This record gives sequence, C-alpha cells and structure tokens, in this order.
Amino acid sequence: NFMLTQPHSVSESPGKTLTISCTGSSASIASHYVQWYSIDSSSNSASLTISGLKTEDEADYYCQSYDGNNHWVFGGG
Amino acid sequence: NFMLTQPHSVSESPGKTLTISCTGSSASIASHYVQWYSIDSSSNSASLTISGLKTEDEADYYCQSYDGNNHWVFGGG
Amino acid sequence: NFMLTQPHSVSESPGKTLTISCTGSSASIASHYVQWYSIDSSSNSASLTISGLKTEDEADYYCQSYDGNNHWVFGGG
Amino acid sequence: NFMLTQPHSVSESPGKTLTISCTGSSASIASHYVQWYSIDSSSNSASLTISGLKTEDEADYYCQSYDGNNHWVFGGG
Amino acid sequence: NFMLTQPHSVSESPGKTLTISCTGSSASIASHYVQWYSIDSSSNSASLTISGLKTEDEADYYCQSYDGNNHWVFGGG
Repeated sequence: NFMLTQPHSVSESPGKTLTISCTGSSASIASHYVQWYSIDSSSNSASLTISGLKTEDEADYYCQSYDGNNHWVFGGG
Repeated sequence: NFMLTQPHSVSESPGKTLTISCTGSSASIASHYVQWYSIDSSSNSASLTISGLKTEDEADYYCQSYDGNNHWVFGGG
Repeated sequence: NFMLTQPHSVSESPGKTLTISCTGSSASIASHYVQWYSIDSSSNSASLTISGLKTEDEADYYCQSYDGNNHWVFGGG
Repeated sequence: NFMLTQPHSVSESPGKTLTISCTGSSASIASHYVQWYSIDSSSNSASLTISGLKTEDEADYYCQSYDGNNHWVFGGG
Repeated sequence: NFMLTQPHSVSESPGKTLTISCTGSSASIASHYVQWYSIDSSSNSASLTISGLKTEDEADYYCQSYDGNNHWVFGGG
C-alpha cells in the first residue's frame, strides 16, 4: 500500500514528475477503500465467516527505467 | 494498492508528467471502492459465508521505459 | 505500507521528483483504508470468525533505475 | 511501515527528490489506516475470533539505483 | 517502523534529498495507524480472542545505490 494526499500544494517543478511503475497486486476480502469529497460517516463490515484459505502466489517484478549513455551495456531481468 | 488525491493543487510543470506502467492486478470479493462527490453515509457488507479458497497465480511484470543513447545495448526481460 | 501527506507545502524543485517503483503487494481482510475530504466519524468492523489460514508466497522484486555512463557494464537481476 | 507528514513546509531543493523503491509488502487483518482532512472521532474494530494462522513467506528484494561511470563493472542481485 | 513529521520546516537544500529504499514489510492484526488533519479523539480495538499463530518468514533485502567511478568492481548480493 502506497497512499499520498496533497490537500493543498504549491509546486514549481520543471521536471520529470510523478512516475509510477509496477505497483504491486492486492488481494482483498470485504475490504473497503474510501475517498469521498447530526453528521454520521459509517462503513460497516461484519458477521463474516471464513473457512480455511490457502494462497500460493509467485510474483516477479522486473522494472527498468533508462537514462543512459551506454556502450556494450547489458541489463538482465 | 496505490491511491493519490490532490483535493487542491497548484503546479507549474513543463515536464514529463503522470506516467503509470504495469499497476498490478487486484482480485477482490465483496469489496467496496467508493469515491462520490441528518446525513448518513453507509456501505454495508455482511453475513458472508466463504468456503475453502485455493489461489495459485504466477505473474511476471516486465516494464521498460527508455530515454537512451545506446550502442550495442541489449535489454532482457 | 508507505503513507505521505503534505497538508500544506511550498516547494521549488526543478528536479527529478516523486519516482515510485515496485511498491509491494498487500493482502488484507476486512481492512478499511479511509481518506475523505454533533459530528461522528465511524468505521466499524466486527464479529468476524476466521478459520485457519495458510499463506505461502514467493515474491522477488528486481527494480533497476539507470543514469549511467557505462562501458561493458552488466547488471544481473 | 514508513510514515511521513509535512503539515507545513518551505523547501528550496533544485535536486533529486523523493525517490521510493521496493517499499515492502504488508499483510493486515481488520487493520484501519486513516487520514481524513460535540465532536467525536471513532474507529471501532472488535469481537474478532481468530484461529491458528500459519504464514510462510519468502521475499527477496533486489533494488538497484545507478549514477555510474563504470568500466567492466558487474552488479549481481 | 520509521515515522517522521516536520510540522514546520525551512530548508535550503540544493541536494540529493529524501531517498528511501527497501523499507521492510509489516504484518499487523487490528492495528490502527492514524494521521488526520467537548472534543474527543477515540480509536477503540477490543475483545479480540487470538489462538496460537505460527509465522516463519525468510526475508532477504539487497539494496544497491551507486555513485561510482569503478574499474573491475564487482558487487555481490
């Protein structure tokens, strides 16, 4: 999980900016993800019966970003 | 999971900007994802009966972004 | 978990900026992630019955970022 | 877990800036992560019954960032 | 766990700045992480019954950051 908020921001950035690669994979059960723009805020998850769960996952991430002056240069992933 | 909010923002960015590659794969059950623009906010997930779940996933991510001055340069993914 | 907030910010950054690679993988059950822009704030998760969970995960992360003047340079991942 | 807040900030940084690689993987049950922009703030998680959980995870992180003038230089991950 | 706050800050830093690699992996149950921007602040986690949990995790972190003038230089991870 990576979570970023900038509720306010002043940026002067003549730049390479927000570059995001390979953000990994999420498996979720009954999970709530919430961002909405007497006051009551409620998210209710309950009375859940779970039986035996077996998970076997093989994940290989190969992420390559190049800014390169390269002679005979070999990159192996 | 990658989550970004900029509820307000001032940016001066003569730039490469928001570049997103290979954001991984999500498997979800009964999950709620919410973003809506006496007050009651309710999302209710309940009384769920789950029997044995077996998951075997093989995921390989090969993501290549090039800005390159390259001679005889070989990239293997 | 990586969490960043800048509720206010003044930045002068003619730069390479926020560069994010391979942020890892999250498995969550009934978890709540919340960021919303008498007052009561409530998120309720309860009465959950969990039976034996077996998890065997193999994750290899190979993340390569290059700014390089390289001759006969070999990178192995 | 890495958590950063800059509720206010003045930065002059013509620089390489916030560069984030391989932030590791989190497995969470019923966990709440909260950042929202008589007053009562409440997050309630209760009455959870957990039976024996066996977790065997193999995680190898290979993260390579190069600023290099390199001849016959070999990097092994 | 690494936690940083700069509720105010004046920095002049034409520099390499906050560079974060391999921040390790956290397994948490019912844990709350909170940063929100008569007044009562309450986060309540209670009445949790946990039976024997066995965890066997093998984690190897190989993190390489180079600023190098290198001849025949070999790095092994």
